[PDB]
Amino acid sequence: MNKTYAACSKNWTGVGNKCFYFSGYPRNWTFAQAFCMAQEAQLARFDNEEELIFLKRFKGDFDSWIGLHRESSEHPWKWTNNTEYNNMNPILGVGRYAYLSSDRISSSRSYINRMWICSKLN
Amino acid sequence: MNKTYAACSKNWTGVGNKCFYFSGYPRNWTFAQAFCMAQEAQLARFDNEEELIFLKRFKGDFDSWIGLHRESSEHPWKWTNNTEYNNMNPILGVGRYAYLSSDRISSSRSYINRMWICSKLN
Ligand SMILES: [Cl-]
Repeated sequence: MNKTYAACSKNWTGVGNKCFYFSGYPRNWTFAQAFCMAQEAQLARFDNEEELIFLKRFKGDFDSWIGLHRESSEHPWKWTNNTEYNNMNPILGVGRYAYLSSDRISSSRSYINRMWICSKLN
Repeated sequence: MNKTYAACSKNWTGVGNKCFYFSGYPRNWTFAQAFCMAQEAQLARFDNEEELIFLKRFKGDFDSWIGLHRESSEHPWKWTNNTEYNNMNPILGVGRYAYLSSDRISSSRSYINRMWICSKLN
């Protein structure tokens, strides 16, 4: 034996040290976040442009929730792990919950049923 | 299975112990294979359904060449490493060169411009 590295779990896809999961049906932002935590994951975070482009391409025609939320249109975007969004990429709209749509990041109320993405480290 | 290295190279995407690259611009099958070869890779192979489902999604709304070829419509499909295709999935048509389109595998002659995906092992 030599030393090897864990592959993403079955049905998860890797970019770098991250593993990502794309849901098979649409629910609200709260349900999506609960789902991700039940998978020892979080609603999806991206930390660079390579991850962000992957997430946008792979979610495709399905508008997809990710793990950014703000208390109001006046408060900073935060990840679900309660760290600040670094604001490298613009989020459109005036909503408190972020989602990917075509090649844009947008925002809306949480109640809308959308596909979602989970991410975890591995 | 387990991976030989911690991650895919930058800009490649991982499913289990394989790493994939989407061309992002279209050319003929022959140019596509030469490109993959120059990256120490090949036109995309899949060795299971998970990998195939990933490729059918990773290509987005574009078709994509893959690494299956045959001498004629009356010869068995082979991978670009010339190992036999295990025939788990049907391939439509009578062309010599395989590509993904929507959720099926089709075939055609080579000098048609299409996107491509490369694959290699991690
Ligand atoms: Cl194409």
